[PDB]
Amino acid sequence: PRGSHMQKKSIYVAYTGGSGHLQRQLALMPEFHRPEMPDFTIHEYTPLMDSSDMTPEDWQHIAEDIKAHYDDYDGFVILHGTDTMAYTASALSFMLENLGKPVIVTGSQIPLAELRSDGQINLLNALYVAANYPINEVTLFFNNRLYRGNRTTKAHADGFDAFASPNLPPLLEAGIHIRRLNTPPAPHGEGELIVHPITPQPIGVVTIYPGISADVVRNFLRQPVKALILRSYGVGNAPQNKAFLQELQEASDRGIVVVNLTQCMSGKVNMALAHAGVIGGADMTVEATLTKLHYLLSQELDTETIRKAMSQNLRGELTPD
Amino acid sequence: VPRGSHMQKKSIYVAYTGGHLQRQLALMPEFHRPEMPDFTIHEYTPLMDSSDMTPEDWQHIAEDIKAHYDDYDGFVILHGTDTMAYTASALSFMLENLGKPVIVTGSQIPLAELRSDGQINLLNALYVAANYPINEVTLFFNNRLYRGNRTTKAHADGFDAFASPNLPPLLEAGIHIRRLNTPPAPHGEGELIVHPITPQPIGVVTIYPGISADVVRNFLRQPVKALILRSYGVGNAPQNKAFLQELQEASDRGIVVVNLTQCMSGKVNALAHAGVIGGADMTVEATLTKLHYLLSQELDTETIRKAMSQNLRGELTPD
Amino acid sequence: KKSIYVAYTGGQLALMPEFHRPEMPDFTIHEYTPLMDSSDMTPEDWQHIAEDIKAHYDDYDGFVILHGTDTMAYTASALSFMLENLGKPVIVTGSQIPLAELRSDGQINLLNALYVAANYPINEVTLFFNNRLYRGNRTTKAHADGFDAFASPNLPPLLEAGIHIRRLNTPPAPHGEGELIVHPITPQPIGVVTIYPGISADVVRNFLRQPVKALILRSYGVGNAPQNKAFLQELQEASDRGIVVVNLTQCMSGKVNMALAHAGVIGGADMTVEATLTKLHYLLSQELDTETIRKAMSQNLRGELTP
Amino acid sequence: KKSIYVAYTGGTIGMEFHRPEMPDFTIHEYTPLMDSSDMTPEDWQHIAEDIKAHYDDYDGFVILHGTDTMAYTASALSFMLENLGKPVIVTGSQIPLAELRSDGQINLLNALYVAANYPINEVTLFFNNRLYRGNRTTKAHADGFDAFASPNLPPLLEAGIHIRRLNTPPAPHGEGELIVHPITPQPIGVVTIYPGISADVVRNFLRQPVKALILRSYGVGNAPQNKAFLQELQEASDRGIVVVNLTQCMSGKVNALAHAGVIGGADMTVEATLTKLHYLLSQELDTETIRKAMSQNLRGELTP
Ligand SMILES: NC(=O)C[C@H](N)C(=O)O
Ligand SMILES: NC(=O)C[C@H](N)C(=O)O
Ligand SMILES: NC(=O)C[C@H](N)C(=O)O
Ligand SMILES: NC(=O)C[C@H](N)C(=O)O
Ligand SMILES: N[C@@H](CC(=O)O)C(=O)O
Ligand SMILES: N[C@@H](CC(=O)O)C(=O)O
Ligand SMILES: N[C@@H](CC(=O)O)C(=O)O
Ligand SMILES: [Cl-]
Ligand SMILES: [Cl-]
Ligand SMILES: [Cl-]
Ligand SMILES: [Cl-]
Repeated sequence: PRGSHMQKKSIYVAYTGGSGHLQRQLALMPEFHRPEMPDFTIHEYTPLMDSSDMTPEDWQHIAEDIKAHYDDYDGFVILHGTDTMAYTASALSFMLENLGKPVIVTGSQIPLAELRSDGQINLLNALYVAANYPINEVTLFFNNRLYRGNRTTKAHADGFDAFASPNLPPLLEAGIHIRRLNTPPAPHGEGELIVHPITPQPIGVVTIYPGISADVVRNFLRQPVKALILRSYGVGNAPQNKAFLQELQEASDRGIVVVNLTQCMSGKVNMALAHAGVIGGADMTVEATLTKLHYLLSQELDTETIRKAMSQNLRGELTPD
Repeated sequence: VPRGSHMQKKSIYVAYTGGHLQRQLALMPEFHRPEMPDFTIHEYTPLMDSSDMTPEDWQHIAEDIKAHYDDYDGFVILHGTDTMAYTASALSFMLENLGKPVIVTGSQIPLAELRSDGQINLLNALYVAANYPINEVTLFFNNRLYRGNRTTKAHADGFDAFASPNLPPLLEAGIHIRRLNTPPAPHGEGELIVHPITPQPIGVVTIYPGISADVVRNFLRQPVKALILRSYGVGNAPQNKAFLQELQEASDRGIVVVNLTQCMSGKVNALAHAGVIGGADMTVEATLTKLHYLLSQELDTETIRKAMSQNLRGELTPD
Repeated sequence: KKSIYVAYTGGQLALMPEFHRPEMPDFTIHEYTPLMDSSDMTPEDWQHIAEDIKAHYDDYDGFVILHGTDTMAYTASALSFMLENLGKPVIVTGSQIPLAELRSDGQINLLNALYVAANYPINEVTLFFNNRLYRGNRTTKAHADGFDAFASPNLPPLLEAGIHIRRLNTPPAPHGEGELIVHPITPQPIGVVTIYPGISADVVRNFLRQPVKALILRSYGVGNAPQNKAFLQELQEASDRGIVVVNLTQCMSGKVNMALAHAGVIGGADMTVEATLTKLHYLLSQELDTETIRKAMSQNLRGELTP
Repeated sequence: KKSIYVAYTGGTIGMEFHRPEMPDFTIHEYTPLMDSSDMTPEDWQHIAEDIKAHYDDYDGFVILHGTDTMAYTASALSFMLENLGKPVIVTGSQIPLAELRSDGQINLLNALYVAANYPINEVTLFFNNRLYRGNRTTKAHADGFDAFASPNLPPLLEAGIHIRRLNTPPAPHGEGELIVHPITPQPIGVVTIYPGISADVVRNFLRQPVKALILRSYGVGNAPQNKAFLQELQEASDRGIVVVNLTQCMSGKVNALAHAGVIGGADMTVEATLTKLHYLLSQELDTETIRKAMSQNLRGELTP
């Protein structure tokens, strides 16, 4: 949407990490205080966190912070470390039902306090976008592009273009003008914001590679697994090993949700593993699939319902057949 | 990329590992023109879907190249796409004193099917092997020749299936074949030496929020001599004491722990004090195969750790 | 089983068994006489092709135009305007390497064009190259030596080919329903002026002799030229004499957003030179007054510009 | 501590910096300040002579410039400056520094930082985290922050968390005292080849006022073989006019027209070719020497 510019918006900034130094730095930067910029309020988290140290509880914290302040602001910017920004953006998309205001995750590759920082520009753009292009999704702003949150990954560890959306175009691109792209809408509810709990869930993340043993699937099966993510080859292939397919069939028998993804940057799983109870994850990222599992396992649903929900497009994270 | 002489008719050996072909090729005139090298196809028995490959299969192919080395001018390895990058990476370490091209290629669509990329990937690989005899294990796909141990299958559904995220291509094909100025890998001299491999239990942990110290403990049970960590960004992992202790325990037991980025591109830069070795800008495919190579040698733990961070074959960018 | 007409205009198949496979549509090839290097094409050649499609329209399910790459984007662009109410796909394609030469891309672009025309029909003049289908009047030859020879700078492709073929969510062109209309053209003198440091009023003055009905300006950025008083006056003198003067960007991508406007100059939005030139040949060939032509140039007729 | 000279010539940009990691810098605001769309070749001269005056007293040079003709200026400076021993970096912004979301501050900060810490002794163009060879650039994207491209050459340097020099082959590079070549007005035409072009266009440029003609031809340098066209081109060369054939395409290399006197410009941009012509026409060289020099790699502008 191209939102109206008639009244001065108020944006809430959840400074999660990524004391008082940010807020003072922004005070000192005139760009942030111009007439064309929305008003904003910073909530600095205590303690501030390196995003590498994040757990699902942290997603919950942030979602509760949004719900607390929802009626009081026009939009939300989540300032976050880059390392797991994509996991947080993906988690929020599932947790937040009936979301009728923009939530934009952003941050920087270089600290605001350093030289050549991208923080100023990413945060300025996020605020301006949240105020003027109020897309009702959890999104991620980086390097002049706004992405669907649950479509992103950090693709480039050293680049300012750190984030990609390998299976979906950006929602918006910033140049001389801000351009909205033809990207199709996610499913949308109606009424007041509902936060669905995401709790800790033991989920294993198996990379498929030559020489991987059945012992891996057997080892996960011992306890730390209610779900298992397979990063398989290409369009979702794995070794045809009888013991391997046995241990997977066994897993699904014990009520473990086994989800097949591609280890590739882009592409779509096309489903043998299906006969072993494995569910296809279509073109979902690991970040979307991990958080979607956390979401569903923490909800009031049985194993069959979770399995079916995993291949369904819930929030724009997957492209239906 | 050397621009090799055209003056005489080359002979290329084709290892058809998997991924009827010979009859199809007999039936395609382009493969038999005067400008094309002569070629000889060894069809493997059985043919393999590359998804079913194990390190033993890398060994088999390396022995195949060694057996036929003196007899041909170059080698094209026809291979399934799913694990092409692991095979290409494995060969780069296993072959030392490589004085002839070895080019891995295949297709996203079968030669028999409609709209196949097989004809053009194989035609180009043969032509390149004959005329641009780069002495490395390379991977040809979709008009680019890549350093093998720099590749991954990045695009599951695209004809541009392979990328080389941390190194430009060695060569690009258009109206003209253009060799790029990518710096050369380290090179030995004399007859080809195959460094063999034997099975090595290696874990691949992905770092993701909520991952516990009980994960590293789990790998430390029976099936692990090395652990690869797919860490965040420039090599970051949870810094909680339980996690860092499990890692130090692992290294105290002689497990080689190597820190990579889970990101498509970039370079890894705490964990060090816990015995974790940085894998710089290496792919999982390079790192996994490098470990298979190094662990199969009679090398002490300290030597393997050191060698992991060293550029042995062009797979990493030194400081 | 679909049947595709192939116009081989210039820019063997029996010796390749893939083309005759059961999955392929039926196709017929008409070899043109003479066969032409696309560098040699005149606007009348666009007419010959348009009329050839017209003759064959009712009897085939789609159309493939085999064409040299040098001016393929001009032909695609022209056909888009000349064909109105198009109800079947017309796909222009070719090769960077001659079919007779090694490593040729000709066979695979043709097979793809045939397959796509049959199985994923899009009722527009399109250009297929290197696994992508582009809107014809958004194209240019951007890469003289590459197999990815063509780009569509201001519009995503309409379709992409991998293991599967995927239609993209690219916004449709304004599309008329009804009987196919084929608009003939007649020769029109049009000049193309590139804006560059040290350009003189003389250039614009020269075109104002006797050989010009329209002038295309390839100006800087979003449509700027030096503010030289003599230059501006020559441009005003151009429009006074009924010459249609259209401002484009010389840049590969972007949108003109304009003075020149005071001098009678019309903004061409994000139109390529190829779309602008052919659109001018189209409009000038009709029974339209100068003011109606000037208005229509800035309107989106066939998906060639973004309003 | 390094000291960088900044020539503020004008442009969009003008319509952390003093922190301890930054080099010292001095800004000279030109009078008048110019929209780069208004630039004439004599303005290249004023800039080259400004760099000449300040050369000895600074470690690097940053040229602040409008984007519309930045690539023409960068290209010109590369020919006019010979034996360059310090970095000259041209940059600017798509959004005025006064406007919101401006790229001005970050392009300038980067250009200053790069000139000081990663010096490359070439006329370069810095934009959107990349440093390009000046005479290989074009403004490719009118509306984008990634405004500039270098279609036939990779960038020389890229900035991320770290700044890295890339393995781009160096330009031919003279050692010795800096030589600054003045230029003088030269009438040059630029002809685009397109279907339905007439011999009259070439005939008109042969009216009185042209010393050179640049052809933007198809593909690898083709044009229609119209007898009248080919004859007018030949007449132009007979009159001593330098006719150079370029590709109208964004990338690639030019490879009867030759029989008509036309010189192949290889993979040179229009910007490089035009300015190279201004340079060579301004020196005291035979038409034949000029014709030969046009196809030679003088400053890294073409691939031999
Ligand atoms: N973010 C992603 O999931 C990228 C890729 N599919 C991976 O397995 O890591
Ligand atoms: N091939 C690769 O290693 C890509 C990426 N670094 C990953 O962890 O999967
Ligand atoms: N095809 C094009 O028109 C590209 C660009 N606008 C040019 O002036 O050449
Ligand atoms: N800068 C350039 O020269 C791009 C392209 N060769 C053109 O003719 O416009
Ligand atoms: N490791 C840091 C990187 C950063 O954002 O500065 C984080 O993601 O929290
Ligand atoms: N799964 C197949 C894919 C292919 O190459 O066709 C393989 O890797 O062998
Ligand atoms: N010069 C040729 C190039 C080709 O298409 O093969 C043409 O455009 O007609
Ligand atoms: Cl990176
Ligand atoms: Cl893909
Ligand atoms: Cl090219
Ligand atoms: Cl643009």
